[PDB]
Amino acid sequence: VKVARPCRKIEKWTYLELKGSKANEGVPQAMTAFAEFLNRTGIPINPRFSPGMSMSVPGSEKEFFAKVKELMSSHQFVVVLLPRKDVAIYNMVKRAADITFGVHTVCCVAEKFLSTKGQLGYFANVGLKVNLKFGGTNHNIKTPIPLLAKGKTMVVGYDVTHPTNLAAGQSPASAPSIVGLVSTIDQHLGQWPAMVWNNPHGQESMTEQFTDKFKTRLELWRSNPANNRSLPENILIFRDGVSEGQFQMVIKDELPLVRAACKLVYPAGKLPRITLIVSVHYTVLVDEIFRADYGNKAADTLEQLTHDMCYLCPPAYYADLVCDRARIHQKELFDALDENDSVKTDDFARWGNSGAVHPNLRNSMYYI
Repeated sequence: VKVARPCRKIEKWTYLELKGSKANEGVPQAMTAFAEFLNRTGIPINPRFSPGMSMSVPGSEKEFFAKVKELMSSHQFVVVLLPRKDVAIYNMVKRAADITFGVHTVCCVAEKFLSTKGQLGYFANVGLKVNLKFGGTNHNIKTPIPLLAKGKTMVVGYDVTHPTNLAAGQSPASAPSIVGLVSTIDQHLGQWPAMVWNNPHGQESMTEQFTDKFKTRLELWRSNPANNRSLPENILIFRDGVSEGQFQMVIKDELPLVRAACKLVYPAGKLPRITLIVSVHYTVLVDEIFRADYGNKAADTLEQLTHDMCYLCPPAYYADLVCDRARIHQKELFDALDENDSVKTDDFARWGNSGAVHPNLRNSMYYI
């Protein structure tokens, strides 16, 4: 089963074998079969890999980085075989590849990759990921809701973490938080570029950054050849992570920042229609799109729309994945929170900068 839209050519790739208790055999043959399968599904990966590297996992993260630096810096892609399902090592590999060196990776447990029985299905899944990471689309929806069809609607999802420890009367709103955001860039809905960021003073920082951040999403959509310099006319927005209470906060302290970004980018009086929905069922907080166009059938048109979306819920799920990966990226912060439970706001900010995805991967689905 092929892919709807093939990713970019993958010319230079290799493998990194992290040794476990039992030694692996047949790895390069497996890498070859892997690449063959990807090609068969229409992913243009070079059948030929540059010779891979095998090593055991070093004691420190700096040693690891030092060992993988040249391999990771010189390839577009690395398939990493872990010796066992070990999230310390997974997390280290992702910090190395996503952050420090900036190269796409897939992490596969060696036993699963090398196991002949069931191998093709696993290769199918990894291949789906590879196709997305490199810009392609996997599935086509047979019947898109009129509203998505026209190619005039941008979909956005974000979630906000708040992983501080609140104590001693510390204000909740001022509490440090992390935002994860994804959005679509075309009518096809395959690609969902992400943004992450830190709010060291919470809502004060959200207020300072959100307008400009959303502004980048609008700019990303408009500069896509597919859309022909069109700003989306509609914007559907999913917010995760909020209790029924915080609904007011989202409406009052977040949605206006999006409105401001639109006011900054859009022709005067031509601002797009916006619908805000929160996931955590789904609850529509604001709708300018569905009632307008579909009257009584609005609700069902949106439930059909979000059903069409599940075809690949994605905006909210992807945003969560983005947050989780951010949590993996910012090791200094979480290590500190395991110990002291308290961290300086300046530490929050600079650890946000240090744990930012490498620019090589900036608009990519690295989190997938």
